[PDB]
Order: sequence, then C-alpha cells, then structure tokens
Amino acid sequence: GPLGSGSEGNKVKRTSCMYGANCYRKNPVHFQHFSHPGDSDYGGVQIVGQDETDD
Ligand SMILES: [Zn+2]
Repeated sequence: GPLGSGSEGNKVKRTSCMYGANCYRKNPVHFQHFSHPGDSDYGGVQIVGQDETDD
C-alpha cells in the first residue's frame, strides 16, 4: 500500500525493472523500487542479448 512504502535504495537487492534493459521513465524514487542492468543489485536477466550471439 502507499504511504510508508519504499525503503530499498542503499543495501538491498532491488527487483529488476519491468523493462530490464529498455526502461524509459526515470524518477529519483523509481531507481530505489526497481533495479536496472549496470547496478550492483540488478537481478532480472531476462534473455537480453544472450552473450551477444544473435547472428
Ligand atoms: Zn526502471
């Protein structure tokens, strides 16, 4: 529920964002609720490139 919900922006494993590598919105509090590739807590790994072998 809202009001008193959102405290994971320091030492926690954030959940990967619904876009994973294509996120488009960007807020100061969204980075704390969803993780992204390139962060020490990213953990989505939903087949985005696969060892760069798409030829
Ligand atoms: Zn995001």
